[PDB]
Amino acid sequence: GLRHTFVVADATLPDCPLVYASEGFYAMTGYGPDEVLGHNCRFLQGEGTDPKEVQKIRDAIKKGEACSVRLLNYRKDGTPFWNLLTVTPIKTPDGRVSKFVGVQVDVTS
Ligand SMILES: *[C@@]12=NC3=[C]C([C])=C([C])[C]=C3N([C][C]([O])[C]([O])[C]([O])[C]OP([O])([O])=O)C1=NC(=O)[N]C2=O
Repeated sequence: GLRHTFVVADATLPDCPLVYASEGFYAMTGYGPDEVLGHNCRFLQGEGTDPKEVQKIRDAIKKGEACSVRLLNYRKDGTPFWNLLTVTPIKTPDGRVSKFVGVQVDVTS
């Protein structure tokens, strides 16, 4: 299939830090687990990232609904790539959101 990555965000903490990321996420972004785990994914953003699309993610996270946006992210070396982000809320049996899982595809073509 297509080349994608995978991360898990812990919604029980107020800012949804990352608790697990697939090896492709580390290889794609240039960042390692010692600089990714425990942080919000927004470190990938930079100057050309649209504050409108970023707002669609923030609202969906606060509302506990899924979202799919096209962002401009930056590797550790500062080079830009285009990220097709899709975040999905994972809820407990009582309806509360516990984790946020996101698939990231580099659609720079
Ligand atoms: C990021 N991937 C990513 C993966 C998951 C599972 C979640 C929940 C979020 C992301 N983001 C967005 C980021 O964490 C944050 O939610 C946004 O910056 C919007 O919130 P604020 O209020 O801080 O602006 C991802 N953002 C990226 O740029 N790249 C991803 O791969």
